[PDB]
Amino acid sequence: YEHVTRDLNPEDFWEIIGELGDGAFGKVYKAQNKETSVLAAAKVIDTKSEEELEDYMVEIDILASCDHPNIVKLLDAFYYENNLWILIEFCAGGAVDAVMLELERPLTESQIQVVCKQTLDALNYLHDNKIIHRDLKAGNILFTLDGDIKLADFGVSAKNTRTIQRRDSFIGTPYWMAPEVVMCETSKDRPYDYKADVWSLGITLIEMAEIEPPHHELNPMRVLLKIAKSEPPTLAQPSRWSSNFKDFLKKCLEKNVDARWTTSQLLQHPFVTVDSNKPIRELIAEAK
Amino acid sequence: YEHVTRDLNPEDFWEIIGELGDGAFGKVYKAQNKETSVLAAAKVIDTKSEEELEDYMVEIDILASCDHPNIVKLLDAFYYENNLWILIEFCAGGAVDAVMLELERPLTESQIQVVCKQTLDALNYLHDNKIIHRDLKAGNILFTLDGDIKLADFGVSAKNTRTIQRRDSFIGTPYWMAPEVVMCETSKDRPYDYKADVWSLGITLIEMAEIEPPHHELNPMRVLLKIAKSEPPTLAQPSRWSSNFKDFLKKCLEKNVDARWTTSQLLQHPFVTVDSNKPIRELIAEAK
Ligand SMILES: Nc1nc(Nc2ccc(S(N)(=O)=O)cc2)nn1C(=S)Nc1c(F)cccc1F
Ligand SMILES: Nc1nc(Nc2ccc(S(N)(=O)=O)cc2)nn1C(=S)Nc1c(F)cccc1F
Ligand SMILES: [Cl-]
Ligand SMILES: [Cl-]
Repeated sequence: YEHVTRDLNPEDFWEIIGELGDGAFGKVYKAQNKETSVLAAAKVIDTKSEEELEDYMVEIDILASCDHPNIVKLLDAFYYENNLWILIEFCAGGAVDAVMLELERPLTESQIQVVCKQTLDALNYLHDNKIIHRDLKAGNILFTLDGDIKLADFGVSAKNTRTIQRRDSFIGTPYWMAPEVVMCETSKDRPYDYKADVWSLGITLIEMAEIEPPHHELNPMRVLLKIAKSEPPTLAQPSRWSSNFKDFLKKCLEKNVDARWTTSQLLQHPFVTVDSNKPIRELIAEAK
Repeated sequence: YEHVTRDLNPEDFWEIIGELGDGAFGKVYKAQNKETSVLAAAKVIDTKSEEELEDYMVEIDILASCDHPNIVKLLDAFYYENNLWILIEFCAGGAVDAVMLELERPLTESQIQVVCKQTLDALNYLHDNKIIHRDLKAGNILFTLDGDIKLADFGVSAKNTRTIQRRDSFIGTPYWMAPEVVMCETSKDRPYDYKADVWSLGITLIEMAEIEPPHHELNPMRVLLKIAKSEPPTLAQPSRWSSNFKDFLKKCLEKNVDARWTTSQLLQHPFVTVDSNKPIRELIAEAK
């Protein structure tokens, strides 16, 4: 594959130092490059077969093809002895949700504004490049040593670039072509499907304000129904938060998809008019 | 591949009798099975490499996976000596546009109603199965010996089944999931993109009424702009046609995609309340 190395042992290049996490696709390791000492998160995924490699390729391609300050970069990928190894630039601060559980408190508003401003830069880049993240949450937002964030986990992301390029491809005179296809207003080019990330952004903000996401107290079987039935969630103790926080949430957490703001529109919102990460440097300093 | 035979010579099974057509992907042959005498259209596509096979796989999969009276079936596919052979059930009457050029006249209204009624059955089936044809025109509607039609050419079709199945796939509790994703109102499940076939249906009807499609007289470079700028096309000599023909066209040829009818809705329209192919049997009898 374009970005996956064959026939070489990943541990002749990368040394495992310890375990970072552990989830549904196995354990994630802290790796260190044996030549350069560069640190990595190493995902090691058991594959029963080779056809399974196709299930992980969109993620690899997104990581390898993205070049943004607030998206994690691909350092290496190996297929060796029935495992896919994915090495990702290391974010020394860990995930936002892991910090809140360690400090046993939510983020402050000024801290949320920084994460939000940078997270939004990442999403805007993704959407501009026809990528939908599809699993935005506090656990997939990582803190760097310098108090910045990077967005991670493209395991269920969609990349519409090849399908856009394929569908625009025609030959001969297209007398029969629908005007929305003529006008490049097919679903691949309209905001509609990308706006699902905007809603998840809103939920992540409440998750950062309150440690846990809305409906965390329900039987998990009820959560999808609850989202369907309910008005959009709001902050539980609204006096604690600014009008700008509350107003930003309402542009995100809007069930009418046409009325929900794009990442482009949200970048002009005063809640993200910040340019210093000092509140996050203070937070990650207390966690270190 | 799931539906493509390797290592066997297609001409040890199928005998070429002659040429049917000739287009951008080469010549199409009239083939005859050497054991059974069953007739086929044989597409023979030059491939420079094996990676190119992926470009033709969605089409093969659609043909192999569809089971409808008014869609052409896959009889065989072979990869041999750098060519992909695709064998498709033979429609002895040829394409609708080829008949109009042979007889040098358009279809009558009663003939259009039959083609339309059957073409619509095919599309409804496709859309129900998450397939967009994407190249509906009179040249891709074939007449059978019995006066029925079959829809062909899935060379640029979209099949959203695997991508729908992939995107519904989640694990753990989805607190962050947008309500339109909860409610299965993503673009894969909404009518929006499938309605592009409905518009092409409308143009094909005018093409059958008038031999050539709207704007056939323009410089080909102008046609896309003309579709963009213009109100939807209408029949050139409207006194020749029934109110039901004209009204059916307006439900199809509607620029507001939300207001354009689905194939489901169009099946209830009186223009397609027909159940005899006798007008088409009369037409194909004159062409034989
Ligand atoms: N790029 C990256 N850096 C890190 N650093 C990290 C992770 C956990 C911890 S820990 N165990 O919380 O102290 C510390 C640093 N994790 N990480 C990734 S990609 N983690 C991660 C993730 F965020 C989501 C899914 C799978 C993963 F492996
Ligand atoms: N299934 C099928 N049957 C036929 N029959 C046919 C075609 C041409 C003629 S001819 N040359 O007009 O008399 C007669 C019968 N053609 N055909 C197909 S799939 N034709 C065709 C097509 F309709 C669109 C694209 C490529 C194709 F090869
Ligand atoms: Cl982790
Ligand atoms: Cl042909």
